[PDB]
Amino acid sequence: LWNVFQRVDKDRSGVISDTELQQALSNGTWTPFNPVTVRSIISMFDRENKAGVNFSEFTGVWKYITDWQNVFRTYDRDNSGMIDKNELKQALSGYRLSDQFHDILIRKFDRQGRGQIAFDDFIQGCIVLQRLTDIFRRYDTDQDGWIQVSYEQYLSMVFSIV
Amino acid sequence: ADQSFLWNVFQRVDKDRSGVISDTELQQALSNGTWTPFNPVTVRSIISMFDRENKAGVNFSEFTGVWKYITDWQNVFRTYDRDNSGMIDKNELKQALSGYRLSDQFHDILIRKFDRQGRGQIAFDDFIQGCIVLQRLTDIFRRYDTDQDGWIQVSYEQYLSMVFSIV
Ligand SMILES: [Ca+2]
Ligand SMILES: [Ca+2]
Ligand SMILES: [Ca+2]
Ligand SMILES: [Ca+2]
Ligand SMILES: [Ca+2]
Ligand SMILES: [Ca+2]
Repeated sequence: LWNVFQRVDKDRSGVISDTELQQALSNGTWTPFNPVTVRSIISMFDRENKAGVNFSEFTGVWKYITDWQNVFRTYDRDNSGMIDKNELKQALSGYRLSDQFHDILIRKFDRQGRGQIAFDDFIQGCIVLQRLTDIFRRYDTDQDGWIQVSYEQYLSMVFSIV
Repeated sequence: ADQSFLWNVFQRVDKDRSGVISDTELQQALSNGTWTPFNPVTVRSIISMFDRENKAGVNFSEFTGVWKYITDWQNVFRTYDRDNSGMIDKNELKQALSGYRLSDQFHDILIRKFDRQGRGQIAFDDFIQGCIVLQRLTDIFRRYDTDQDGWIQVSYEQYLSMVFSIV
């Protein structure tokens, strides 16, 4: 791990920045790992609001990304290195989502634009879905799948998301 | 033709002379009456509204849209800042946002949400920000509130679609 951390710390400054974390990562493509995802992950582990991670926080970041990669690999059952619609259907089977909705999700998080989902966009869409579903559940106390909300509640709800 | 004096404004802002005003260039050119830099999120949104090339920036031809847009906001802002103190308070905010028919206390929620100076008033950049977000969120709400009683009822998947429209 130590050895891995120094390698990522390009300028040897003892703190891994966004840029540095991004260049250590591959989305399986010719494009950069999504800088929005790099930053969500860093702010999860950085406790001194400094847009960076030191070694002990980096052990947390690295475990987390490697665990996501394990998930990605588990469901990419043709080893194509992209999650296609039916693989996503497997991956999200615990959400009880319709076929039509998986297309919407792909449209939304697929940055490559070919109707498949790369590792970075996989992480992004999974975390967004998860955050949103939890916020939804705060309203759906009777777990019937429907909510009824006033204009003011709705706004506050969006203010709580983003 | 066309416009000589806007060109000067453009070059001052375009410090690197790349021919494109970036996010940071625009932010450094803009003032909020404060020592904290102009809301970077507000800057990015304005750039996104006028950029037709997806280059994270605006060229001269788009910048005349930017100049007009920011200037129009200055006028709306100076209009509701009735005492010309350079911040908008609850009382002023209530006047600005009449047409929304928002409850009294919701105004405090808006102030907390968007005032980054933490004094209970809203500077010019944070004012644009909340108004942009309010109008955008409201149009999305109106789409779902076909009858306009102020209520929506959505499924989980509809809820997710609606949030995807916004985020
Ligand atoms: Ca470093
Ligand atoms: Ca696959
Ligand atoms: Ca319910
Ligand atoms: Ca420039
Ligand atoms: Ca005032
Ligand atoms: Ca309604």
